Formats: sequence, C-alpha cells, structure tokens
Amino acid sequence: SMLGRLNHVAIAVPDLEKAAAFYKNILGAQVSEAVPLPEHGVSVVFVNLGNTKMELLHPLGLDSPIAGFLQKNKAGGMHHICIEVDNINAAVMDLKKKKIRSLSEEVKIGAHGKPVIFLHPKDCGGVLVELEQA
Amino acid sequence: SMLGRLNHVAIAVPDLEKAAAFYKNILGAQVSEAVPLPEHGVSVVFVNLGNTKMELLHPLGLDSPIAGFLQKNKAGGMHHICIEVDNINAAVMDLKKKKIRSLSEEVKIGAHGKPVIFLHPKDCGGVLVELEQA
Ligand SMILES: [Co+2]
Ligand SMILES: [Co+2]
Repeated sequence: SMLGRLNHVAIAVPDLEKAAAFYKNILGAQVSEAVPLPEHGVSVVFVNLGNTKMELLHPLGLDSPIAGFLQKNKAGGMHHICIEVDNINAAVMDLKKKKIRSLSEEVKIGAHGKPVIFLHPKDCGGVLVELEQA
Repeated sequence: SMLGRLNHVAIAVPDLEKAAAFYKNILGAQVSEAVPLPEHGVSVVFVNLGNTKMELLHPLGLDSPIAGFLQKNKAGGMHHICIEVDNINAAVMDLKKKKIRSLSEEVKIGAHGKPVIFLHPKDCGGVLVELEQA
C-alpha cells in the first residue's frame, strides 16, 4: 500500500530539557540529546519507543513554525503526526487529483532531510498530518 | 515498570464516520468499523498503521470523558498517547514514590480490557499520557 508506518508523534514543549528529562528519568524512555535544526526553526529531542518515535520540539530562532502554537498552548501539546508514504510524489499527485482542501500544495525537504507535505485538519481527519517519503 | 511501545495515538473527532472515511479512502489506511465502547463513553475506529494504531474517538452519551475536549477543539484534535509498560502496579508505585503531580491515582480497566493509568501534562511532558499494561 502507498500509506506506511507512523514515523513520529511531534510534541511542542516549552522546555526541551525538562521534557526530555521527564521521559528519560520519570518514565524510563530512551531519549536522545537535543539536536538543533536551524533550517527548520526548532530543536528536537527524540524519544525512541522502539516501534516509533516521539519528537519533542522547541523553537530555535525568532521565526519558529511552532512559536505560535506555544503561545496558545503554554504547557505544550501534541503538534502533528507523521506518517510515511512509499512515494511522496505519487502521493501528492493522488491527493491533488482527489481535490482535498487540506493539502499544503508544495513539497519541501523536511526535518529528516526527506521530502514532506502537510495536510491540515480541513477534511475531518482531526490533526495536522505530515506525510514523509519513506 | 519498564516502558515499552506506543500502543496508540488517540484523536478526538467531531464526526467519527467522516474521520474514518478520510483515513480509509483519502489516505488509503486500513481502518476498522466503528466500535461502541459504552463503558468508556466513546466510540472508536482503529487505524492500523502496522507499527501502531490511531484510535479515532467520538463521544458516546452525555458525560463522555472527551465531550469537553470537543467543545474546546471543534475540529477535533490529538487527545492522548498510550505507552505500554510491563507492570502497571509497579509503575504506579514507582510514580507515586517519585511524587509526580501528573499521576492520576486510580488504576482502571481501559477499552482493551487491560489496567491503565493516566498522567496529565503537569510535569513538563507536554501531553496526556495513558500507560497500559503490556
Ligand atoms: Co514532524
Ligand atoms: Co487510549
């Protein structure tokens, strides 16, 4: 099938250090060191749950894509899910053909250095969905 | 005691049939029939992504535990993540000993027929977390 695995659940957090330490030292998760991603305006910590990852995100620089989310959601919150696709270009053409209003039109290189597209919550799906080339 | 896999990401949706059909017929996901869970005050559709599932949730009756979420988030939204643990009782005692204010006291039987506990976003972790016995 075109649609694949859940690659990550992304959580925006107001304190990346504290969030990472909670998963690591309270819950006993496998947690990475923080990685700055300046191109993407965030810092990330990866929580490896074995089957998938949680990405803990915090703004990096004054123009972060998640800065506005953290003003609304001061305690942090679930920000998006990311599901893999076998072929992102075939997937974009298909979704364009289906004429869905949530499609974000332009394929960009995402935080993993692979092409992605975002579907906003505009067709009953209920969540921001990042689709990433597998 | 030891933390395990992500069992599900739960999404609250204002229209369960519309959300299910989006995943199935727009994204090409494997999607269950809607299952009412009256004891838990919701109806669920399971989206099987192979590595984990999405549980799409809609209120069933008046005092649904997600009814209040759906008033705040009219388009619906990510409601919780569920992570497995090998021993729910051990985890509850460990968490009670760590004195974390996110801990929700009562072990209940969840929709999967397994004991669960919830931790709220009160300790820098960013999301509602359900822990469920493996
Ligand atoms: Co992402
Ligand atoms: Co759940």
